[PDB]
Amino acid sequence: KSPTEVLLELIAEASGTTREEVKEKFLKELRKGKSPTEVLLELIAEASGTTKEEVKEKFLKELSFGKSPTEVLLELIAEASGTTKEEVKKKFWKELS
Repeated sequence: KSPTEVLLELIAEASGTTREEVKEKFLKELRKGKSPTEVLLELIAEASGTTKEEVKEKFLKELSFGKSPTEVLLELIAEASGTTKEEVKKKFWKELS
């Protein structure tokens, strides 16, 4: 599996929605020209019920602290689902290879 694919699956679970609902949202947005990361942050915002800005800001405070996008996205996902950074990171690597 691919990192993006895995991220969507994790977001789907976080939201409490379908892999297919989320892949479809993903594609909708990507076709308007947005980068996969942007879109992923948007989908995370909806999973967490916060504003897109708010999550974008927050990704950027983290990134700036020296963290990487994948790391941050994984943390952001855990928050959205109300679980452990450590726990989602684990599912991610399990599903990835």
